[PDB]
Amino acid sequence: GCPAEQRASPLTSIISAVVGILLVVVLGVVFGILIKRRQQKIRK
Amino acid sequence: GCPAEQRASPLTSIISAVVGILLVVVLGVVFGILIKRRQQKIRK
Repeated sequence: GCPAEQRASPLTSIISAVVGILLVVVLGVVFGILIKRRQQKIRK
Repeated sequence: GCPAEQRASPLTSIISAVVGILLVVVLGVVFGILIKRRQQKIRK
């Protein structure tokens, strides 16, 4: 219930967004191929 | 034999830069803490 809690430029918002998304994709993909490449674990 | 034949805006360059760096940091950090947290490899 406390919106507009940012004191930085309007760009800082976009930056934080990309980072979060990227990071997720980074591991998601990196692990997706890496893991799917080894396949040395009980597959669900 | 003529790669990098893109004439996209000057911003496209910055985007590609951040991505590369971020990705590296993502795994580097994510693995740094995760691995350093488990420490289940090559025991001294």
